[PDB]
Amino acid sequence: MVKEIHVEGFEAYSKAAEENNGKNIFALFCGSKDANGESWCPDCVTAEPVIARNLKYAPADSVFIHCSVGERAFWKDQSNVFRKDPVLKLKCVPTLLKPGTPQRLEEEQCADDNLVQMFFQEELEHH
Repeated sequence: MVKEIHVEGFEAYSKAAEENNGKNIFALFCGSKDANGESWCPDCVTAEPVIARNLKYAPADSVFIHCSVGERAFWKDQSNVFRKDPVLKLKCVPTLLKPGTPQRLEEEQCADDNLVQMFFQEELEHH
């Protein structure tokens, strides 16, 4: 099974990634949840169940960090750390990423079972 972590914001994400430095790290970046547990980001609401039922394809000794990037106002700021971070370089939420690899899925791709399986298996090709 995957070690699952849920954090709010870039600093909490950074701490989880550094504390799991040895492991195969997969990350999801999504809009923060309201008090009903729903992302402000419809594409994130859509992707959550597809990701949860594909987590089983992640390899042994894997960590999955679910990072809430903040509220919509914060996200829409093109200067925000997630977008400007030279490793993450987020274009959008949701993004599934294995940080430091081209293993990346964006937007509708995060709700695609075959793509999310390939992601967790590091089988996406970038021709």
